[PDB]
Amino acid sequence: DIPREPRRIVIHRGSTGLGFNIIGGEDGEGIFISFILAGGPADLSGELRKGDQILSVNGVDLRNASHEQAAIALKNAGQTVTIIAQYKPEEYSRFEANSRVNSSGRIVTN
Repeated sequence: DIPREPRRIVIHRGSTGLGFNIIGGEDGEGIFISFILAGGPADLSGELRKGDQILSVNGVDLRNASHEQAAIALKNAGQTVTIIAQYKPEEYSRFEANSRVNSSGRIVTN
């Protein structure tokens, strides 16, 4: 089973972006990670995953933030980005077309 408890993740932008994409941000629905680039800084941390909700970046609350102000935050976070993430597959799947959550907590797209 995948821990559902919140976690703190420090990513290092360094050369390129943060290596991941987000969705949501409409009506305080939240901001979720929908894709992680292989070899990117997010992947390199090996702590994040698709389905994770960004609760905050460098302390700035982002739960009820919008995709645009979340993008702005992440982009301003700097070289050393600290992220508070929480696995929410069910809440994430309603965002991805033809996606669902199997009985192991994993997100599946038929």
